[PDB]
Amino acid sequence: MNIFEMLRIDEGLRLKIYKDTEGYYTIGIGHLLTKSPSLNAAKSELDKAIGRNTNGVITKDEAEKLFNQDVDAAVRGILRNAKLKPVYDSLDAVRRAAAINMVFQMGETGVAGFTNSLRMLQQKRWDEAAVNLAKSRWYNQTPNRAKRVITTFRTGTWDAY
Ligand SMILES: CCB1C=CC=CN1
Ligand SMILES: [Cl-]
Ligand SMILES: [Cl-]
Repeated sequence: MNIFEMLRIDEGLRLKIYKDTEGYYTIGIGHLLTKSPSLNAAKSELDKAIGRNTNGVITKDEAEKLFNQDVDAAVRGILRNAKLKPVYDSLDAVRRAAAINMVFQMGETGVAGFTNSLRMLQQKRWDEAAVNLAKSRWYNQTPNRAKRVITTFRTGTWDAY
């Protein structure tokens, strides 16, 4: 298990445009296309992302290419964020994957707002952090996924996957 296999479990793989848990047009392994309600707008973002006229369908190779880019972008975003980077650097590699998972799902804006959880994580108060992380819209709207990510923060193991 690693961050790629973790997010592949949490996000699935779909090769046609679909709506994510929030109703937003998405493709591949959780590649958000747009928050616009226009499917045509989503298809335009897809063509721009892939570099060809797709009409809403991509290959698994293409999905994995966007996925690798999106994981990389999530990490690089964490490392540019003054709130997230010190907490991320304080973590072991397994909990680092949990941090990337949250940023992948929620965006660095939003995760940087988890101020009290971030402090508990930096302090390695794992059970306290896990309790605070669940007091969130994130947990309430995607509880099974949030429980897996939280268990990874709580234990530093891959037991939930
Ligand atoms: C709140 C989880 B987290 C997300 C990025 C960096 C550190 N921690
Ligand atoms: Cl791209
Ligand atoms: Cl869920």
